[PDB]
Amino acid sequence: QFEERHLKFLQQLGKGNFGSVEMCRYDPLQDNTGEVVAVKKLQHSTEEHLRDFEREIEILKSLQHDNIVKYKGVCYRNLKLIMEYLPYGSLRDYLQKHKERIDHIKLLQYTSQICKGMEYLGTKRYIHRDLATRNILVENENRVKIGDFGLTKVLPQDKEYYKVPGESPIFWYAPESLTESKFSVASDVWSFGVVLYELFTYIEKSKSPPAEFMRMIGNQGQSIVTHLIELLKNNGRLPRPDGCPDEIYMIMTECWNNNVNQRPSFRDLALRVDQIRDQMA
Amino acid sequence: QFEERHLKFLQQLGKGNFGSVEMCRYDPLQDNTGEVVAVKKLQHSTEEHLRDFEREIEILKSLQHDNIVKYKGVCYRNLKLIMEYLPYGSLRDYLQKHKERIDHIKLLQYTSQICKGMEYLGTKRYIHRDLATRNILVENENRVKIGDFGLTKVLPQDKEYYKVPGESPIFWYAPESLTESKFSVASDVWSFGVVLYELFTYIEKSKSPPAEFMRMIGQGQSIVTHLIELLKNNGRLPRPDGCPDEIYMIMTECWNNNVNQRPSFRDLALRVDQIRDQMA
Ligand SMILES: Cc1cnc(Nc2cnn(C)c2)nc1-c1cnn([C@H](CC#N)C2CCCC2)c1
Ligand SMILES: Cc1cnc(Nc2cnn(C)c2)nc1-c1cnn([C@H](CC#N)C2CCCC2)c1
Repeated sequence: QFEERHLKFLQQLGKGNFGSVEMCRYDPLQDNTGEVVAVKKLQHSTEEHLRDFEREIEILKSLQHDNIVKYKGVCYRNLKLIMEYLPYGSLRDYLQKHKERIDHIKLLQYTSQICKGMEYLGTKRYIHRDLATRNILVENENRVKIGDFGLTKVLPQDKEYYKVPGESPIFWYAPESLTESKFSVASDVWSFGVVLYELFTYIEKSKSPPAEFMRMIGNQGQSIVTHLIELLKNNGRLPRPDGCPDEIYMIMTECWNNNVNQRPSFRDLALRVDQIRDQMA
Repeated sequence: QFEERHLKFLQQLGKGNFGSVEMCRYDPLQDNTGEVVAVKKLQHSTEEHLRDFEREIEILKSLQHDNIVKYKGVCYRNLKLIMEYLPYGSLRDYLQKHKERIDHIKLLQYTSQICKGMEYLGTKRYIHRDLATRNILVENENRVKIGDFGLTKVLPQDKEYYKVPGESPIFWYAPESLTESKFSVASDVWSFGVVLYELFTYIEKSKSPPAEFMRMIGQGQSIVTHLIELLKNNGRLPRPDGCPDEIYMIMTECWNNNVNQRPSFRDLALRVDQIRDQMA
C-alpha cells in the first residue's frame, strides 16, 4: 500500500505502550507536496508485540466512523500502520492549552463524539481498555476521534468480558479490572466517567484522577493498587469537578457503580449528554 | 537485494502449499549470463499465508548448512523468496528416474545427509512438519538438501512441541500429530522413518505410504479416523523388499507410539553412517 522510501519523517507525535506515532509525508513523486499522514510503529518489538500490533491494525481496518481515526494502510518487525493525520493533536493537550476558549457546551460536544465512537466499538464487540483524553484526537474545533487501539481486544464469541500484562492506567480502571483483570463494555463505561471528570476538571493537574486518588489513599506497607481497590470497595469516588452540572456528575457517579450491570450503556450516555447539551444551548 | 525487472522466468520447478518455485535468471546486466536461481512465491495469497511466508523466509535466512538449500535474498505482495538453484531437482523424482543406477549404499548417503540437515534444524528448535522425499533436492550425485520449509515452526521457549491446519500429508504424520495436532522433533523423526521407507521402496507407487495404509484400512468414517485406529493397533508400513534388518529396525523405532522412545537424529545419523560403512 505505502512504500518506506517515500515515507518522509517530519516530527514525533506520540510515544508509549511499546509504540510511537510519527507525522510523515507520503511523497511518492518527490516534490515535497505529498499528503501528511500518521505512522504508528513498534518500540522494543517482540513476536508477541508484533502479533498484538497485527491485531490492532486489523481492528482499525474494520472501523469506519466519523469519531475514529481513519485507517489508510500498512508499510512493509518493521511493519508500520498508516493513519490520517489529525492536525490539533490529543484532546488532553488541546483542552489544557485552549481551556479559556472551551465552555461546558463544547465539553458536551467532545463527550458526545467519544460516546458515539464507543457505541460503534460496542457494535463490533471491541473493548478499548484505554479510554482517556490522551487517546482522543482533535481534527477540527467541531470534531474529535478516538486515535489509538493499542490495548483494544475482541470479546470471545461466548463471553461478555475479556480477561488479560504490564504498566496500566489504574486510576481509569474498573474495580473488576484491578481485582480479576476482567475487561468489558461496562469497564469502558467506567473509564468514560473518568474521561468526563478529566474534561470538567479541564485537565487541571491538581485535580487529576491520580492526584485525587493519591490524596484519598494517604501519606500501610502495601501497594497503591491494593489501597485503590479498598478505596473503591468502600465507595471512595472522584469528587465533583468545580461547576460540573448535577446531571453530568450524576452520569459520572452511575458510570462508577461497583456493579457492572448497574452501569449505563453508551447509547443511554449518548442520549443523556446530547439532551443536557440541548438544554444548555 | 534482487529487483523484479532483472528476474527472468525460465521454467516451473514446483507448485504446492499455496506456493510455487520457479527457475529464474537474475540478469541485471541484460546479457543472459546472470546467475540461475530458485524463486518461491505465494499463490492463493492471504495476509495469514503472507505472514507464514515471511516467517518461512526468516527461518531459512537463519539456516546455513550443507544439507539445507541456501537463502540468497528477497524480491518485493509479490514478495518472492530467492534461493540457490539445485539442478537435479527433487530426490523423489530423481530416485524414480535413476533407481537402476542407485544401490543401498547411495540410499544411506542420501539418508545420512537428511539426518544431518534435520539435526541442524534441531539445534535451532525448528520442527519441519513436512519431512518427505518431495521436499529433498539433489545438487549433485553426492549431495542432497532439504528444499522447502513451508510448514516449519519455531518451538515456544517453554515447550518441546508446537500445536498448529489445512490439507496435510497424513501418511507421514505421527499418531499425536493426527489426534492432537502436536508437532515436535519426535514427530519429524516419525516422518523420517517414512522417508527411509520411500527411499527403500525406490518411490514405487504400488508400495507408497498412501497405497499401503489404504490397503490396510480396507467404512462409515474418515480416512484420518481409520488411520488413527490402525496406528493405535500397531498397524505399520511393511519392510521394503531387500531392506536390510538394521534399516527396517531404524524405521520401526521411528514409528514408536511413545514420543520419548523414538531415536534422536544424532543417534540416527551415527547408526546410518556405520551401516553404510559396514556395507562398504
Ligand atoms: C494517530 C494520530 C494521528 N494524528 C495525530 N496528530 C497529532 C498529534 N500531535 N499533534 C500535534 C498532531 N496524532 C496521532 C497520534 C499520536 N499519538 N497517538 C497515540 C495516542 C492517541 N490518540 C499514541 C501513539 C503511541 C501510543 C499512543 C495518536
Ligand atoms: C527450492 C528449489 C531449488 N532448486 C530447485 N531445482 C529444481 C527443481 N526441479 N528441477 C528439475 C530443478 N527446485 C527447488 C524447489 C522446487 N519445488 N520446491 C518445493 C519442494 C521441495 N524441496 C516446492 C515449492 C512449492 C511447494 C514445495 C523446491
